[PDB]
Amino acid sequence: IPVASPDPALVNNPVVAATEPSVVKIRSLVLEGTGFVISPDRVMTNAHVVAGSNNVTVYAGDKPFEATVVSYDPSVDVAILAVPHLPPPPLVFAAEPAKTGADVVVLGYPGGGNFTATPARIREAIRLSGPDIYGDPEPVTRDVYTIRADVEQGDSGGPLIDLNGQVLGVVFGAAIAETGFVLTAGEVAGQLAKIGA
Amino acid sequence: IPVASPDPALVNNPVVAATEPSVVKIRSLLEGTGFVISPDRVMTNAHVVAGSNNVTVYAGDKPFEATVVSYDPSVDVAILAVPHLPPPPLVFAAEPAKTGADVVVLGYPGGGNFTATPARIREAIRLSGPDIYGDPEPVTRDVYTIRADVEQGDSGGPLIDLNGQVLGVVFGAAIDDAETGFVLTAGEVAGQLAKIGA
Repeated sequence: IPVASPDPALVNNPVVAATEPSVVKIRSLVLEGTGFVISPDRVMTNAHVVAGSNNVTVYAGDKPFEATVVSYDPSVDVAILAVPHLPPPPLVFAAEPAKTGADVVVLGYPGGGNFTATPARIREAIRLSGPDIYGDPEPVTRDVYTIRADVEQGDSGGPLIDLNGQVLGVVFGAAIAETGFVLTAGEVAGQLAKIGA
Repeated sequence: IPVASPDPALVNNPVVAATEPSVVKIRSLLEGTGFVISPDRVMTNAHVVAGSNNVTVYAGDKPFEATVVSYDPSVDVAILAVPHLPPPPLVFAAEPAKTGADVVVLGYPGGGNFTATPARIREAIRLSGPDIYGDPEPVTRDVYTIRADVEQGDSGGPLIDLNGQVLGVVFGAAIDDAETGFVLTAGEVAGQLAKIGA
């Protein structure tokens, strides 16, 4: 779905500074990604960043914190880390769906470098379906937002936020088109239940 | 693309009887199908056997201990080593299959008995998905789409042509389109194996 290009000024939106401390860098095994605080001392990230690792570090404002995988399943895109002594507060998920054309922001760590807010716009909420690959862990079907944005693998596990600073979903991929894929809040809810989070 | 319904008579084609001994049931600690590609070597679906330390291959309705010897999370097929496995290798077809061609899926639906599932080639296509971050599997694959009553138990099984040669490896089904299977082409399989030095 064609939407207007994202608003470049979003990088300087006050929501970015307000949300930034709760968006953290993840280093595993070396696999790199983004996560965010979802409750005190608990970080959500992409399962593929931490899969099978007993050696995960979370970085919040340039300082390392030991992390332990506490909720994980190969059939699920998201994972939860326990992070003792993690100062930043949790982010809160938005109750209702984002709307077509809405200004939104991807927050994360492109290239494993510094924090960057990536301006974005909601294209559409869709049912993303693939072929049933026999025995393949990945879900066959996911509720996602397609967003107009130039996302990068370093943003994986990072939140898509609305302008209120609430979390609309989790970045997990990109079209093979200036189009990112984001798990919806409802999709995340269902996945969390699966892993006992 | 739409093709005629598969020929039910294919179940009775002698080439099924001739190739059957070389098509094996796989149990791993998941169930699937495999086939002999060289003496004591069985090709199957990577997902049936991924990370598994306990794999049994059944050939004469007789169990054989198997081990995953070629595997990578980025590759859809795996090779099993199976000491003292009697049946001979199936041979891969040198030529691609055409639209409308009579073909047969050989495998073990539901982890039960050997069944030949009549099939027909729809098309050779590129199967593409989104770039799922951190997912090691191929974003694109050369496959045949086929018309057939496939089932997850068939995974890792050969799609054979009327010469009893292997066109590809059964690896999935369509969710929206009924009676539609996906089969990794011979070239796709060779290419993936080469990537991991197998």
